Amino acid sequence: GPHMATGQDRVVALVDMDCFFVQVEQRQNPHLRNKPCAVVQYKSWKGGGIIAVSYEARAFGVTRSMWADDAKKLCPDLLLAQVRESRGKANLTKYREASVEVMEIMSRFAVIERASIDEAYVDLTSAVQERLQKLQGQPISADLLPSTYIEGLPQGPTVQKEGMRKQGLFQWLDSLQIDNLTSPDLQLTVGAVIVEEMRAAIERETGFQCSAGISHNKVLAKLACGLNKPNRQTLVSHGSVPQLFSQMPIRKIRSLGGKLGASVIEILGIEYMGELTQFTESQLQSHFGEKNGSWLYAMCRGIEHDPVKPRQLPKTIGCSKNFPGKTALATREQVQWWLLQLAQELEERLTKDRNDNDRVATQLVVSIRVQGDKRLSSLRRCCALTRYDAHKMSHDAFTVIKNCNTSGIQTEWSPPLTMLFLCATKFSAS
DNA sequence: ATGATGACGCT
DNA sequence: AGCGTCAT
Ligand SMILES: Nc1ccn([C@H]2C[C@H](O)[C@@H](COP(=O)(O)NP(=O)(O)OP(=O)(O)O)O2)c(=O)n1
Ligand SMILES: [Mg+2]
Ligand SMILES: [Mg+2]
Repeated sequence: GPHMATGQDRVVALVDMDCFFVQVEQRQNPHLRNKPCAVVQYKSWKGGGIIAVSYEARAFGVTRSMWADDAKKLCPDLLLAQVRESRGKANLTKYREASVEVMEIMSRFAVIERASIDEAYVDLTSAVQERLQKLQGQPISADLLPSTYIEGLPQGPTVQKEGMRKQGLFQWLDSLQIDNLTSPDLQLTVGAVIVEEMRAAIERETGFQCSAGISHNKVLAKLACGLNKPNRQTLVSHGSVPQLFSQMPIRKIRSLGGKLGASVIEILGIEYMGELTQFTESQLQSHFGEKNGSWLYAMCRGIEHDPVKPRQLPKTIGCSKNFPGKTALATREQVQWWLLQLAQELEERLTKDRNDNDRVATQLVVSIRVQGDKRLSSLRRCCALTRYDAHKMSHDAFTVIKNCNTSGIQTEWSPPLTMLFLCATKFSAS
């Protein structure tokens, strides 16, 4: 009882932009606003590959990874914006710059952890402490939570969505203990007030809408965020966890969407996260390892300790291109020309990064894929990154990979290359 | 023939 | 170091 920790020590939010690359293109081009529309890369192969989809287009069944020619069969009026192409490859600069707009606004509120191009975790524990003291001891109005859902409410003894949202919010607020500055539910509620402010600032200052989750840890905040996307935020309290997890497929929890989650399901013969509570910690560690077993034992009870790391900037800067099917690179000079294209984009990004962020990368990682292999990378080699010079980086990358060539000729490359990747890593202050 | 990314764990 | 998992 008195000594069982409940994982309620922190307030953590996750903010995730709604259909992010689409909103970037819709801000730029008002003709795309409030329309079914998608962002595509490489127009020549089947209209291009879809990498982002507006909610109007999702209603027709358009998804990521669809070819645009195929998406047009579901949604004949679908509008498209194409990713910029530079040096024969997709160039994601516009979306990285738009990401920086959002991450700089979030950082005014709390130190962030950049988790992807369009999301960040926030540890609001300290901001909440300070807002609680400024708040005297006065009630939190529903008006301060105009886009907040309380997961699991309403419950107990309306037929539209907004009606239900408010009924649940009313039940929550009506039962809150405001005189107790250490109540975790009160802390989450104040965290949600702050996230409303944060989301209003992002939309005001950028034009972009987003969703968010507010809970006691990263996994629950991430799960919470997706429950009422788009343009809404969701509070998942500790008390909401048993019911929420009772029908929650294991693969929906972050880090369990792959082979480990499949093995949890297969080895234990279960489907839902809540069902994990019936195993001892030792039993879970016996199947999945010490670290995973302890993580699962705590996570299925809503408890997780992974900190919000103070990191706003990516740790690596990389440039990648595939060469699928018949386009696989088969000669030495093809290989050199494309390494050079990659290296030129990398230099551009590295130089900008050194001026903006006062650091330099010191290691260059070169990765390739061979036709016939199975995996994301076939082979990775590093060397020193001592100069931001594209001809030197590309010459160096060739040097460290040039013996992967099984060909007995000089001018040919075998087995042909289906992917090249350059990645700058190991940053030092500058 | 989705692709272009990016963090982090195991060894 | 170099490989693999998981993720957007
Ligand atoms: N596999 C993926 C997933 C996302 N992305 C890019 C495009 C997306 O707009 C952006 C953010 O990914 P996301 O958060 O998973 N989805 P998106 O923001 O488009 O829509 P929501 O479902 O979050 O509203 O990363 C990508 O290029 N490849
Ligand atoms: Mg998003
Ligand atoms: Mg995201």
